[PDB]
Amino acid sequence: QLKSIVERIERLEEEKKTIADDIKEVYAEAKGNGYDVKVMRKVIAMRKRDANERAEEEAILDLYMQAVGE
Amino acid sequence: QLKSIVERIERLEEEKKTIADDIKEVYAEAKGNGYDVKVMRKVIAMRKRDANERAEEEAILDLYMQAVGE
Repeated sequence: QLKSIVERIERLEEEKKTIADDIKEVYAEAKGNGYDVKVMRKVIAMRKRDANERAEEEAILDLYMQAVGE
Repeated sequence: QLKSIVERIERLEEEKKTIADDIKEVYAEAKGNGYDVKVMRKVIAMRKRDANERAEEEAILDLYMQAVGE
């Protein structure tokens, strides 16, 4: 068990690095095809805000649903 | 393309969070089965050092191989 718990942790730690590299690669590939990376980052930030607001709206709709039933 | 590049980035960003949570879960599960987390972390750190030293040794063996051929 210890060996397995430890290996799971190490594999997850490795995947996290891998994923962080890939993000950098995707930016780089994008810059190479002509996209402005600074604009992309702003766009990603704004989507994150919109997604947050939609999640609040969804939570409210959901409550309304639960408050009424079938 | 932009839509796809952006979605790839967002999905990777999400997976990274997911993976960071899982690591925390694995620790927590371990603490719950009786393991000492502080000891585990030291062990993980020492394996990382050993793995680094093995990687250097492997790089040297590899060079020796390339320096001789078949």
